[PDB]
Parts: sequence; structure tokens; C-alpha cells
Amino acid sequence: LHKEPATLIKAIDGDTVKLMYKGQPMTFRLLLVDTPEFNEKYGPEASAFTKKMAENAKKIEVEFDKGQRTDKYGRGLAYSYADGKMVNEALVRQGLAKVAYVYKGNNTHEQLLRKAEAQAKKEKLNIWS
Ligand SMILES: Cc1cn([C@H]2C[C@H](OP(=O)(O)O)[C@@H](COP(=O)(O)O)O2)c(=O)[nH]c1=O
Ligand SMILES: [Ca+2]
Repeated sequence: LHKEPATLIKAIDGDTVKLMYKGQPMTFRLLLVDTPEFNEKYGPEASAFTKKMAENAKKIEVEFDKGQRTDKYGRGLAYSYADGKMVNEALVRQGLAKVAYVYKGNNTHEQLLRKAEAQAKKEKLNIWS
């Protein structure tokens, strides 16, 4: 997989962000995770976590997997990095997302994320509390 440039347009919620990619605005949905919706428990904390990580970053990058790059709603499907740190992994590591939506052929980082989830669950963090 390859990291490609993007710039932040706007935080949306814990697992979706609006980025400019190849010079076009697009909403990205983060691969392999599910955050609570804003109206659900930990939703506001997940949204805040992603917003801070994206807004504080000097450099945002997106990394597509091997499979589908767009979902049925036209959202890009990627892993996103803020100053080299994977946002997807970070959310899971903090217990603010579950590993989810693991589809064959877009699952390169599944084991990395499941290891983070196991650590969050051992620490009883947030959704695992
Ligand atoms: C993360 C991800 C979500 N989706 C679709 C499945 C879900 O469809 P439904 O909307 O029919 O439930 C939806 C969940 O996204 P959200 O968790 O953003 O709501 O996005 C994909 O198709 N591929 C993916 O990799
Ligand atoms: Ca969600």
C-alpha cells in the first residue's frame, strides 16, 4: 500500500472526515472501524478525538487498500495518517472504535487493528469500560 497526500477540509465525526484528495473535496470513511454515532455513548469523545488528531496534524495522508476505494454513498474508503500515525489504529487503541466492516480484499491492516483492540479491551478503555 502507498500513502498519498490529502489536506483537511473539515472534521465530521469519529470515523468520517472531509479531505481534499487529488484537489477534489471528498468525504472519507475510515477502513476497518466503527465509532459510535455522535448521539450515542462515546460518540462525542470519538468525534473529538478524530477532530483533534486531524486538525493538529502538519501532514494528512490517505492510504487505499487493495479493493474498493469508494463505498455505495460515494465516500472514499481508506486508512488515514496524521503525521505518520494511523488514525484508524489510534481510535481502536483508545477504545473509541471497534474493529468492524472487515471485507475481504480491503483488510490489509486487520491484524494490526485487532491487536490494538485487544490492548484497549485489556485496559478497559472507553467503550470497553
Ligand atoms: C467502513 C465501510 C462501510 N461501508 C458501508 C457499510 C454500511 O452500510 P449501511 O449504511 O447500509 O449500514 C455503512 C456503514 O457506515 P457508517 O458506520 O458510517 O454508518 O457503510 C462499506 O460498504 N465499506 C466499508 O469499508
Ligand atoms: Ca459509525
